[PDB]
Amino acid sequence: STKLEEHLEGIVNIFHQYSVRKGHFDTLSKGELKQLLTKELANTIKNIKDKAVIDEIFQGLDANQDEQVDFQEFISMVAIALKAAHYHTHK
Amino acid sequence: STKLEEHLEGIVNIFHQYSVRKGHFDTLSKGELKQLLTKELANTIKNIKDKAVIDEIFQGLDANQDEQVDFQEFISMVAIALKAAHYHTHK
Ligand code: NA
Ligand code: NA
Repeated sequence: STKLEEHLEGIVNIFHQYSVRKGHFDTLSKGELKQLLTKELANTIKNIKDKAVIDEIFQGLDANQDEQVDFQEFISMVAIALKAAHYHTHK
Repeated sequence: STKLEEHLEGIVNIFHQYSVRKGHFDTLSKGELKQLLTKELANTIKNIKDKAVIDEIFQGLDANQDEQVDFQEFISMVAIALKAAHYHTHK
């Protein structure tokens, strides 16, 4: 595989470690997504200087905590958080 | 960093290796994105059973080949191809 594909493989696997926990095996609730981001992007989130960004994301997840989201929506949200962090994923 | 963060770091770096080549440092043309995907997702693409999916993504990139796309959009496109491959990125 390419480097990109190896990285994606790893992300796919992590997403599914969360999505299999309840209900349909490859979606998770917005409530569950909030937990995932909180733990798995802990350093990225601390690196976001404007705290309204995750405030807003999490407020949206809270507003529809039982709505299901797929990999594509997960990675979209991750990309938002990444950009807000200036792409800083390190402690 | 978490394992998710390490993987995301890798992906950020690869995107920017492409975006720095021409024009604006953090975007690339849809034509350049087609090259990026063709090379860096080569195995994933071969893994897509429905060839109308990548033909269609590529149609859009050819149609609007001079439009600039950012990291968020790159991620979105990668997610579409990945889904179509049932998340298989290995040869
Ligand atoms: Na689930
Ligand atoms: Na560029």
